[PDB]
Amino acid sequence: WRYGGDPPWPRVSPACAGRFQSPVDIRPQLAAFSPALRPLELLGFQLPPLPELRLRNNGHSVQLTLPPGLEMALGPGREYRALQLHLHWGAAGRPGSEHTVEGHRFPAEIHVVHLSTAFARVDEALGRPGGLAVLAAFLEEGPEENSAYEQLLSRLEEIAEEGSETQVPGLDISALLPSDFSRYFQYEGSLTTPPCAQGVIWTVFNQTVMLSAKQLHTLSDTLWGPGDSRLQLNFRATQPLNGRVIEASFP
Amino acid sequence: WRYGGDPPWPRVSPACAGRFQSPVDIRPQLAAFSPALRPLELLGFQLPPLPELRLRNNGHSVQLTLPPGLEMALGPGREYRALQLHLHWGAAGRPGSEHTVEGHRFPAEIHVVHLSTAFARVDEALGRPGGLAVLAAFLEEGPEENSAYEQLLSRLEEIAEEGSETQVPGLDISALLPSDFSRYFQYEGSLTTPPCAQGVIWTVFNQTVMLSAKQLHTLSDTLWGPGDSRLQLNFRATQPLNGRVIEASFP
Ligand SMILES: COC(=O)CCCNC(=O)c1cc(S(N)(=O)=O)c(Cl)cc1SC1CCCCC1
Ligand SMILES: COC(=O)CCCNC(=O)c1cc(S(N)(=O)=O)c(Cl)cc1SC1CCCCC1
Ligand SMILES: [Zn+2]
Ligand SMILES: [Zn+2]
Repeated sequence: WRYGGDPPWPRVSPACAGRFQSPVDIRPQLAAFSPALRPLELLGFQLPPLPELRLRNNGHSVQLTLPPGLEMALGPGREYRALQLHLHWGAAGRPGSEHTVEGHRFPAEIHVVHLSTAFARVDEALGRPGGLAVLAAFLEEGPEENSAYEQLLSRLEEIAEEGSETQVPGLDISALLPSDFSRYFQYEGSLTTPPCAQGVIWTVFNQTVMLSAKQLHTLSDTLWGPGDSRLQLNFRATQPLNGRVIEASFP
Repeated sequence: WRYGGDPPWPRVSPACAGRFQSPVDIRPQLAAFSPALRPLELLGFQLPPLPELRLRNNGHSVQLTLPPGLEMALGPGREYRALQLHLHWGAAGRPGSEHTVEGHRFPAEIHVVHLSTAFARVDEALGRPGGLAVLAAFLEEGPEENSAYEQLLSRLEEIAEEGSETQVPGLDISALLPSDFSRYFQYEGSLTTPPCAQGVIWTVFNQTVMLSAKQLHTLSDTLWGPGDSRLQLNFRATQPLNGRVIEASFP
């Protein structure tokens, strides 16, 4: 499978033709205020420098594999373990976030992919209700170098080639996310890549993460993907809600 | 295991001492309204008179085995199949519902136990989030004989003995439930019997169902449990919410 051509994703995975797919366009005025949505809780996300983590150009994204003991709760009794994070981005003067807001596409988007603690392995969780939870934040331009992101972005040159990887010191993984864990949208969707399995709980933060113009340029670019092609515009088109209601932790 | 058969359930089954157990006290004023909770969809519940259904005294309840094809949705793409329904009840003028509302215990409670269509087997669903969903309705005293409930109560004589069972004509299972499928409380908890597994989605109807005093007396007076004891007060004590917010489908 790849972005921007064949095979059709449903030939790869029938679930890529499901009714309830991600990403979606968030229209905050059609969002449902639910005060049952409490602030997210992250434990164990502040890692020591050793052991190191693996950072990989997989030809679809840059992926950081997370070690055991990163605990995330969507609320009381809704418990997850973090597996990995990866990024979606565009190209020189083209935004490449997956999710959109009132049709606006942000420069880039981070995904932190988690597994329900009721499941030992991802493949057991795929297609199961609440089996996987993703935390999603938009990356936008700010005036400062983002030092947390600099630790990954400063290493993309080393992994320019499709299928290459490097080791990086442990860092504060939660510094890659917005500081505001209270304001977010939540809906039920799918993986945005094959096999596009449904039953995924998507949390999208109100607050965006700020990178320098240079940092956003580094992210788009530096990596190469399938063939002699640049790894850019690695986002799936917006998918219809098809009767789903996005909830919001705020009115 | 037994109801008030001290020693306590946590020895038989230490999941019974989990943080997120059922049942709970519903306090409507503290419930979170989410306009995302849509009306329950129950299709295939209008059963023909043939085939017959197994009705059984298991010494903990009377249980009706439900056939394939009873489809239920809690939301878009969130589907279930009904497996069985069973009742919880009191004694000679002592109420026996499992959920309470602001401390009010109701005379009885019907539970309709469903299996998520993302799970082949109940034993894969036990302990997983949303694996099982129960529809729960309160049984109150009203002036009239309940038609739907007569079909089950009229047959308890035949199975008064722990372990006994009979075939009963098909019936409209949906007729056992309240009027308004748009008005319910919802939270996540556990089986209210051993093994007390967590991840059960509980839906409790706002509106009740009315049975005659003769009918309520029949329910609690006709059946025998373990030992030479009456099958009565077959309900678990109220469990703490521990931070879980109960949701409501209505402002
Ligand atoms: C060698 O090339 C690849 O591995 C491509 C896989 C890219 N997909 C993911 O890493 C991924 C993305 C999401 S997303 N964008 O919806 O947040 C999620 Cl939720 C999970 C995974 S990993 C999954 C994909 C294959 C089946 C099990 C592991
Ligand atoms: C057959 O008698 C027994 O010994 C086991 C106790 C019966 N319990 C249930 O039937 C039961 C009750 C609920 S409840 N009160 O929370 O709604 C639920 Cl959700 C499921 C079951 S059946 C389940 C229990 C053990 C594993 C197989 C199926
Ligand atoms: Zn992603
Ligand atoms: Zn029950």
